[PDB]
Amino acid sequence: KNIESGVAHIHSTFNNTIVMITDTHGNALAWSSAGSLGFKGSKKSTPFAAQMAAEAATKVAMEHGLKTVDVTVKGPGSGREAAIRSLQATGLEVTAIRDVTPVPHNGCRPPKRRRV
RNA sequence: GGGAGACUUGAGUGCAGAAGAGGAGAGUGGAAUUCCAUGUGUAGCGGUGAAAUGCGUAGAUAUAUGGAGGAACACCAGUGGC
Repeated sequence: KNIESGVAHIHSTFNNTIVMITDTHGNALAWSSAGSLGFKGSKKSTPFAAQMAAEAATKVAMEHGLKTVDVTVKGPGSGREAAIRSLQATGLEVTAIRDVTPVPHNGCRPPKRRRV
């Protein structure tokens, strides 16, 4: 009901950006996404949409009561820095930022190339 | 070319060293994917040139802790080696 420290996950792909604010233990608190802000198609991938999604999610998280957050950037999307700055501006104290883009150690075979 | 010898340079052995993803067998490690279980959580997620099919309120995606199992071995890595 009331929290002080939490985590903000920024999953930004080539299509859409999702921002998920949880407690420091990962229990979800609030989340938003360019798709949930009405953006569609290519617009969802734009840095601006990442900014807006971060903004809305920060509002709800702070409304729940939350000051400091640590950010995890995932995916090769473009809106990462826009989302980070949106969090700061909306008020949350970005304590730390880490890149968690999964990197298979070879592992599973990726899908084929396009247009072949 | 044949026959009887001689020789050590080719060829091989001995002796002393060097490198290596060479092969075969038995084990074994971590990342990641998927699935399964359980929390949180809510309306999207995913995808394209643009869309739709599809998955999702029977609670999805995300997210956290685990579990299962399979395949391939990131960085090293290099007209590098064998």
